[PDB]
Amino acid sequence: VSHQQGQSHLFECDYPISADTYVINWYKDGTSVMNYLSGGEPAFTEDLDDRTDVQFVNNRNLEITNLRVSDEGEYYCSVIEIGAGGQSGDGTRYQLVVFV
Amino acid sequence: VSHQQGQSHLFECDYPISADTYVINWYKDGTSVMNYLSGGEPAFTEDLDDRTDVQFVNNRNLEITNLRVSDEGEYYCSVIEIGAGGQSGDGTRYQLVVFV
Repeated sequence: VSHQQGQSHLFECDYPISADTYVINWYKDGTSVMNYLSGGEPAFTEDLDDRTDVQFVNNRNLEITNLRVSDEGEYYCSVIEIGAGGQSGDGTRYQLVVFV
Repeated sequence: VSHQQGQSHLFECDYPISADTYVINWYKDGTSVMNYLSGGEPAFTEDLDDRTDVQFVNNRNLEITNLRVSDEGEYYCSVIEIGAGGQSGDGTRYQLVVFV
């Protein structure tokens, strides 16, 4: 995915969630930039901390409304299901390129 | 770790957990064999499903009391912290050989 700074991007988590209770994290270059427990609220961390232009969309997807060059990197979601037969996995990885 | 079948082994999750709300998973060869949400109960899955000799110890460690040859593989814990500044990471990877 390639964009100019100031554009927006929505990153899609394409991992199936069937459990009633589950956790979602968004990762940037292998570091968690957001965590969420089902029924709770998103907590943005590391590079996405203090960012007013980031949103957790439909309790799943990651929106960066005001892309910076520093937002460049690899992004993916990780899901952990809680309970019997609970599964765990990663969504598709996306390489974000941002130009001036 | 190299053990004869019938021996026991305790796998240690050495990830520091300071957060109040968190999730612990144990992985075997990259596949989750147990999940746990703080305040909840462990759920054993995949190869550890329906094992009466497996236990979640002191709310973090993995005990297999009656090792089978099929139990061999690589094990590690993953922790996800929930909330502001929440981190996530893996414990040390352990390699288990079980022989007849």
